[PDB]
Amino acid sequence: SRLDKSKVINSALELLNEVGIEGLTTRKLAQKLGVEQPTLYWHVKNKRALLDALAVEILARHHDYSLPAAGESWQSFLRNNAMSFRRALLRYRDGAKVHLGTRPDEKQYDTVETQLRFMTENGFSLRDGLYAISAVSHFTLGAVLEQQEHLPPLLREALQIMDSDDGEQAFLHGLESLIRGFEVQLTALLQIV
Amino acid sequence: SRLDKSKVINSALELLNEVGIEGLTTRKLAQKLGVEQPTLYWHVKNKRALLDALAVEILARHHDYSLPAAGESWQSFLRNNAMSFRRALLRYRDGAKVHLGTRPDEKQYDTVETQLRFMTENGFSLRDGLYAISAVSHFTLGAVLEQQEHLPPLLREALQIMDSDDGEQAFLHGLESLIRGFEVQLTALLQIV
Repeated sequence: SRLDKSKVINSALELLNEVGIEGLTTRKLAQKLGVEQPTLYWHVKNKRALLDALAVEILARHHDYSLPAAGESWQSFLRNNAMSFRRALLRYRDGAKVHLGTRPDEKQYDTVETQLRFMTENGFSLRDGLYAISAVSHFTLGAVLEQQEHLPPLLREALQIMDSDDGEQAFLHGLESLIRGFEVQLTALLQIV
Repeated sequence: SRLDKSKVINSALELLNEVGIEGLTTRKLAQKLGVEQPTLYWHVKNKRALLDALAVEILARHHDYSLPAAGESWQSFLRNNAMSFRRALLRYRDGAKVHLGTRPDEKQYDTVETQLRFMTENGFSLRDGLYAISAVSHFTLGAVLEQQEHLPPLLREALQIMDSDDGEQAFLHGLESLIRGFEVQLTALLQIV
């Protein structure tokens, strides 16, 4: 079996879809690849190192709308961006947990740097622009984690709407509400709003 | 050592703070209590059963603002409620993960039922009221999980503001933005907003 960075990562992603993040160990990866554990150790030192590479790969392979298209509205950006982030996180089993547990690397920081410059350039104060980008992530993460991880009157009645969908509707609705609140805040400046 | 539902739960919460959710097993709970594993088994059948009780207890013991105080604004409710939920989730190590992994019980459903009746009574459509309550949870969960789980120019400059706080500011800012977006939606009805 071939032990190239690419092949290792892909086998790990395949294994991720089969056993999940808790059930993913270097032992099983070695057995999946059909190679002795010490052979694998030379390439991947531990589960932590494997996870970090997985998080990078998950995003790099599906989070395609990470940077604002030149001449686009900040609203449009935050919307498309959150949608990309969500789709990417849903592509793999426990994808959100893999992402949640890893710290960001150089690639993500330059991406974050761009978006911040983008926010400010559109009339956003550094902190408020930071808070905008953060709130979107937090809300997208919580929504995705709720999903991947999973009677009274009004609740029975309402429940049918939530259930007959993968949760996309509720998410998109909340996203809009979040984006609007920022508009109301952006265009308020020093006035009492 | 005493094996009363209360004593077991408290020991488990104490152990939770020491070893975390992954490091929490019935074996260690039995050793903490100073009793043979089969003695404990009679009381707690497995880790899943222990987790479910922990989630209920965490909330029941700290999520005090779960129901709207008679004669309060829906805005005030969602705000105080989200704050209570956050504080409660932060009280214990991996508190968000304990909550995330358990399915709701009768206690939570009646609480959810009340809040929905409360939302509708304030001019909210069942689905929109559901979406409002859900978006708040998702955002609070993602914010809390980000926290419990954890250089370019603009980012270095902004980073100092985020870091000199436990993340409460950013959270409260996003909460307000979320609540406003709902106002704009509630008071829009059948108009193009």
